[PDB]
Amino acid sequence: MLKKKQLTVLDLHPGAGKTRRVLPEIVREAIKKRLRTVILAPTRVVAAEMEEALRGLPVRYMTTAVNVTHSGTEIVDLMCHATFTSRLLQPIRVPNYNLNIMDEAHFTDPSSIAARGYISTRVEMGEAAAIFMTATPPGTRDAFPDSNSPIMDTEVEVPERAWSSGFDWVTDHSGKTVWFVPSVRNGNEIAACLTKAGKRVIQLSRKTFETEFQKTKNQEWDFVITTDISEMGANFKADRVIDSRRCLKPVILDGERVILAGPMPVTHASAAQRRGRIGRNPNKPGDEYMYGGGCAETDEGHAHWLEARMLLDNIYLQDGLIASLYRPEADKVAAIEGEFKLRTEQRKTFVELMKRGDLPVWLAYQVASAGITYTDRRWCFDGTTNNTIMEDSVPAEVWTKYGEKRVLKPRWMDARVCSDHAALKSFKEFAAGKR
Ligand SMILES: COc1ccc(C)cc1NC(=O)CN
Ligand SMILES: COc1ccc(C)cc1NC(=O)CN
Repeated sequence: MLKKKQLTVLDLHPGAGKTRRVLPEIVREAIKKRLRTVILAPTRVVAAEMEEALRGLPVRYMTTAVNVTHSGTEIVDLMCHATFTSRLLQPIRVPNYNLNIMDEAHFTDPSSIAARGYISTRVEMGEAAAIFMTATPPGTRDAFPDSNSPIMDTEVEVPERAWSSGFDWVTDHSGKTVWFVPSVRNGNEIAACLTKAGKRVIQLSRKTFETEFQKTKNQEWDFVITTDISEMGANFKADRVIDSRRCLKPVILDGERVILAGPMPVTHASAAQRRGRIGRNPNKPGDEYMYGGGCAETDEGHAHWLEARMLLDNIYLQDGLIASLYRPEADKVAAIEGEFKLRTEQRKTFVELMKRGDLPVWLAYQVASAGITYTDRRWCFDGTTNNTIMEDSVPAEVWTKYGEKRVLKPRWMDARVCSDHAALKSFKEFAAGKR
């Protein structure tokens, strides 16, 4: 695996021990061979689980998620996928790692796709080796892979709204259920319905995942209601998954705005990872997977692959060369390579809008490429009437940094800035000049 110009897909089935058994063996061999190695975790939660898997091995944990005192001598780094891509974009020296290991390498967030494109390009150049660890590589067509224990798979109508009758199987269950919903707002409705029926519910989404995931260990629960973020190595002591088989797809319309289309079917990879939360214990056969729809390749034309091109166009590789997406996921976007390359100062603005600004990549790019500086929020108010953001059926309003009350009406409308109460609160703070 560890030889230059090799990219290995470690595609053992979910729960086969890729992280707890195989990874430490790879790391030991890498240190022996004096390979400068990076290990990429999808989330802080997985970063902390990896520290447990790798304990006593000399690894530099480049995250506050791990409380360890480093020796200073480590040649293995561990960081999150997004941290890798972030450091590549910034004017910070990132070592040219001899061995690049990506755990949960199916993750479809723009920074993960970009990281795979950069890494696979270095491997193609003959510069490096890589290992992509996932049960579900890009373009997998298998929603029902092998498991540690037999799974009961049932196609059934799954509620996506509060219900009064017709779904007794949902609440009659005495075990623990992980329920994949397509959005935070949809999870809120299902969660309230379950709570009203006497169930103990924990809700997980990207912004809340580290804090709320700990509740799955510290409190008794009946249901976890989660978005797709629990596809990325989240482990539960559960005996049932309920899968809507639905997701939201961010779509760029007429190069001009981003909508959250759907809900629509998940990919086969997503479905397999959702199901893969259960069947993990060879001593507990007959975990249940209840699924409410079919799969489709909804990653085609999904904004995250164009956003990944925006990131890669702005990462130095060698002279004017630009890293390609990882070949198996490269046709998910129609882009001209280099079309999003920004000059140094617009690039710094683009980076700051994504990090400090917490804006979606697409929206950060529209603002930075327009020659707007990071602190200039006039664009949050001067859009068309149809760009008016609504909050409880009234136009959303903020006090501008000038002290003027204005309707939020961004020049570029990205539905991700107002997809739920938390998102809109963050965007209101941004529009007001508060970060
Ligand atoms: C929302 O945060 C980001 C936005 C954009 C990029 C490329 C990375 C990050 N996150 C990190 O760098 C976390 N350490
Ligand atoms: C020669 O190109 C390839 C052939 C096959 C595979 C798996 C990857 C690449 N290259 C890339 O994916 C560059 N990002």
